[PDB]
Amino acid sequence: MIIREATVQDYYEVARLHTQVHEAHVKERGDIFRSNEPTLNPSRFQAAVQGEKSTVLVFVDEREKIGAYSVIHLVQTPLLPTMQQRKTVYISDLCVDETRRGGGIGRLIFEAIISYGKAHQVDAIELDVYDFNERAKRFYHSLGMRCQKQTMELPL
Amino acid sequence: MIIREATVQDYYEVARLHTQVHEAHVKERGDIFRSNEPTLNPSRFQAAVQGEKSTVLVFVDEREKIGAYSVIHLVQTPLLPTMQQRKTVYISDLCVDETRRGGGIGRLIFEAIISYGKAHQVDAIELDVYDFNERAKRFYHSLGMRCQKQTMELPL
Repeated sequence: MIIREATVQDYYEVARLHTQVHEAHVKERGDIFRSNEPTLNPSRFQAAVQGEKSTVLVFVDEREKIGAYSVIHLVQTPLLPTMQQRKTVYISDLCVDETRRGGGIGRLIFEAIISYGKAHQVDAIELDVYDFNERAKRFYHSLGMRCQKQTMELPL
Repeated sequence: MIIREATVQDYYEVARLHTQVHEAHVKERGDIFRSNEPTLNPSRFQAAVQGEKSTVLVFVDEREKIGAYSVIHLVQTPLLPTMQQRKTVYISDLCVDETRRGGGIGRLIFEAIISYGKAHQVDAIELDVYDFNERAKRFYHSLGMRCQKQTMELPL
């Protein structure tokens, strides 16, 4: 129905969506991620909502239920001797309810992030995604995103 | 041929190697990287050499030139509600002289990094590499490294 900015009163619905994605990461990379109740710290959520450079978006359906959310950050680095000045929207979180994928919700949310980025005349949108996460990768790829760089690892 | 810790007196030889890698990145991703003379800040080099958690290694051979260097960091994150405790060696820089490729130098340097990681009983060695850099990616893969996660981008 609509995409709006979240408020602090959206914590419980957002936190539930956060747990779906977090537990999937715990399952695949338990060497890095740990289970907890809650998985979303409400103080961290409050800071994201009220932060100067961060924005929390939610997709709300016709029944006033939150179906997806995203957290984004306006990032600016100045001109340096060896690095260009750069302005980006960084997506730290984007979760679509597990039972509501394939309904176009994720694309709608991403289009809102694009609109925001253009309004702020940013150079690019960026995010980070784990290699095991084929669902996320195919999603971002289908929307035109491409790999900039990667973290490589060798367990000892 | 030896691998030893660098000192501040190794600045110029190391800076030259840093420049080779940096200008390759300027050429391929000039949207992010910028040319400068020098590309390696000597105050930053000194801090890396003398840093509590950083180590700079150099490969010296043939009498008596530096053919490669690397900068590594001991990284420790504590147990958190949603993240496991983790200890790693992060490689922030690794440059083998362009003119000295195909001589087993990169592997020798990496083996010394592995030894360090083992002495410090770390969980993994990690690094970041740009997607355009097929040579570095293939080389790191040939050492057994694998993609953990990636940064994706969409220019606007």
